[PDB]
Amino acid sequence: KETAAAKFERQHMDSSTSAASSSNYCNQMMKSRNLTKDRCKPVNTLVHESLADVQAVCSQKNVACKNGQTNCYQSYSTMSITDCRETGSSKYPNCAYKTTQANKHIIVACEGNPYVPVHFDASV
Repeated sequence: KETAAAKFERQHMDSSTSAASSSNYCNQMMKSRNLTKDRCKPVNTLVHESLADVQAVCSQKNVACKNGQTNCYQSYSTMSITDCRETGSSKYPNCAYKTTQANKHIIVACEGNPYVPVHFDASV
């Protein structure tokens, strides 16, 4: 079984680029990060900053999570991110995603020792 921290890395980390290259970035990334294996993950955000920078958020602004839990943190600075969301023409096994690049604050849920990101809650 994949650890929560490892799952967060696979789903939400892409430090290899400064920002979404093209409109096909999401189709490519959602497939390579295995998020279209048995079904198309409807929504997924990828962060284009170093793993260290994202992990550091767990020691930044403590804020409420959408679900009410209090283990969420909002990055002090904005970060390059890409939101990947299924389009209307998307239908397994032919997943299709819209790529939306943005520079905003990220909010992640943290847990464990080390205290690292285990969920991507939202971006602001």
